[PDB]
Amino acid sequence: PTTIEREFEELDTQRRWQPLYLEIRNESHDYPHRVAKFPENRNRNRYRDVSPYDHSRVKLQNAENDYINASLVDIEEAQRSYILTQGPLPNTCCHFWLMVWQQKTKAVVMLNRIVEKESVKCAQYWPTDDQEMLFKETGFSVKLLSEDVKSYYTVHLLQLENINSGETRTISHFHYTTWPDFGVPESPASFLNFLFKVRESGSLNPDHGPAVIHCSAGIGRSGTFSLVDTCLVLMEKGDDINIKQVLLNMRKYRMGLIQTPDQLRFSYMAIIEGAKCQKRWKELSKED
Ligand SMILES: O=C(O)COc1c(C(=O)O)sc(-c2cccc(NC3CCN(S(=O)(=O)Cc4ccccc4)CC3)c2)c1Br
Repeated sequence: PTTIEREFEELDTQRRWQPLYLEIRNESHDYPHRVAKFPENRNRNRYRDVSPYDHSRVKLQNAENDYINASLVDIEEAQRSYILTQGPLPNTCCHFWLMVWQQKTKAVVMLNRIVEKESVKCAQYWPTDDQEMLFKETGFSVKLLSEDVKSYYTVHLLQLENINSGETRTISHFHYTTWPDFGVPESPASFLNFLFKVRESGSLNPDHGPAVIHCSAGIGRSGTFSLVDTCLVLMEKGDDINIKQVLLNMRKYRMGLIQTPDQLRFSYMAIIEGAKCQKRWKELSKED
């Protein structure tokens, strides 16, 4: 048994999952988020209590208002960087794609549905048919090139076009459609099969900008996705990681990563199961 599997069992048999989560909540460093609280930025925030820190927020270069609810999560020991953002609002979809272009982002990971429990969690920021989606405020257009519908997720091939310079770029849109809000995936196998499909696409490689991970608020399910992938990269280096400390370090870049104790427990399960690294996952996932 590994040092992660022994801690997992002790946390399970002793029922210490919620106190561990409360420890992470209390040990979380608070940082200034003044730009997010400006009066001009009220219509750019989906939730009042979810704001990006000033020191790590992503800036929209050369725009009149450079604010977007997006945080750059840097893990130097892992050579990995993610942009965790909220589900775009109808008026910030143009800022979302300007950010994707400026940061040279290759992949967009979506872990939420457009509609969840009688509420819209994210605007339809990519086209569903062959019609062009225009974003004139930032001068961008998005076309749906191809889509691959699996059982519990869909991969869209999107063409992001700079309508001013004519330059186009292909974007891989991974849409996890069966991850409930404030909940966990069906199994560690279905999540790891999705995470490794993102890895196998080369869109997390250093030849690209940071991938954009987003759900509804960009801290709950997005934090669970980011913590597992970061830990799986750190353990490949040969480090005996402390999952609690890796999460608290990530929480210095964006507040409230991982929202429920069950999401934290699932992170331990996915890290333990993913540590053994796959074809088994694809079959257990039942994506076909
Ligand atoms: O993806 C999911 O699973 C769920 O996604 C979701 C939502 C959805 O999908 O509908 S809503 C939502 C939400 C909206 C407002 C406030 C809070 N909760 C607050 C609680 C307090 N925290 S915090 O980070 O603990 C505040 C803090 C900052 C720094 C230091 C200490 C505390 C912010 C979020 C959560 C989250 Br999350």
